Amino acid sequence: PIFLNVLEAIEPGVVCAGHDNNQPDSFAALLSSLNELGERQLVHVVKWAKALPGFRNLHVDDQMAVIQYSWMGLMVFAMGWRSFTNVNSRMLYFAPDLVFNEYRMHKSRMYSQCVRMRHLSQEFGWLQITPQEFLCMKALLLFSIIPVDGLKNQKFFDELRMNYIKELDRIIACKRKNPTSCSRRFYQLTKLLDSVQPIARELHQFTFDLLIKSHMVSVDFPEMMAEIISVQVPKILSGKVKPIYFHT
Ligand SMILES: N[C@@H](Cc1cc(I)c(Oc2ccc(O)c(I)c2)c(I)c1)C(=O)O
Ligand SMILES: N[C@@H](Cc1cc(I)c(Oc2ccc(O)c(I)c2)c(I)c1)C(=O)O
Ligand SMILES: C[C@]12CCC(=O)C[C@@H]1CC[C@@H]1[C@@H]2CC[C@]2(C)[C@@H](O)CC[C@@H]12
Repeated sequence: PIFLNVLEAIEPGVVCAGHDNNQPDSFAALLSSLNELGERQLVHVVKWAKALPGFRNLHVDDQMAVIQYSWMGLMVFAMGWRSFTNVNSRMLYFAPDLVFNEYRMHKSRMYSQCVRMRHLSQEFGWLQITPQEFLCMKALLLFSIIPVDGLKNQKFFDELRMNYIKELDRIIACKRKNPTSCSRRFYQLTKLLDSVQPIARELHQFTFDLLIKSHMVSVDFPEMMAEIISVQVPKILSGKVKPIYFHT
């Protein structure tokens, strides 16, 4: 189908972080690389979003809003996928040049968060998530977080989102044969998507605090990276911007 072709086509390619694996794994060096990777990934996310069906129909302000609020969840989701299809979730495959092993997970001073990220990665396994489900779920994540007071034009966003959820449906009901597994599959996926929010929330908090102490730990934050984390992220940690959960 058309929709499925677009998603597969606009799917971003490999992206390096530019990490110098020749230097010892120090906290400053590791995170500074993750921020750079984030900055770079942000560029591919914006283009990816613009090329998304119906995205260019939202108010220009909302387009930048939804992107600045869910960039974390998206990247984290895609990261788990790579880790799953690249190294069987054994390690966090952030980038071909920035892979995290047990040691690095500790050195990054955010081991626990990595554990959850890996749990998310492994999820792609037991749930036998197909490439089609992944693409659709990831896109649906773009419309998974907005301000409590709605966007510039909620009416459209609600319909755009609704139209993306129906896609997930068609996808889910494009191979099934029974009414049981089909209705259950939707439950499993919607749950998987919701499990992403909690993780992104911890990373949002961590990066925020890291930015504030950036100069005290010698960690560098790219331009756009520091501008979003100091303006958009705070809105989420303060409760002004909240994620959209399928379940309670
Ligand atoms: N020119 C591109 C799209 C493109 C459009 C815009 I407005 C951009 O501005 C920013 C700057 C910082 C941010 O955090 C965000 I989100 C967006 C960028 I960077 C790229 C294309 O045509 O694919
Ligand atoms: N289901 C179709 C693709 C299809 C996907 C989506 I997201 C749609 O949502 C809207 C709604 C209002 C808009 O202005 C725009 I632009 C898109 C529609 I309408 C159709 C296919 O598979 O060919
Ligand atoms: C989104 C990124 C970078 C892109 C990716 O593959 C997932 C990964 C998850 C951890 C993020 C990192 C970007 C930089 C952050 C936000 C650090 O400041 C702390 C947590 C890091």
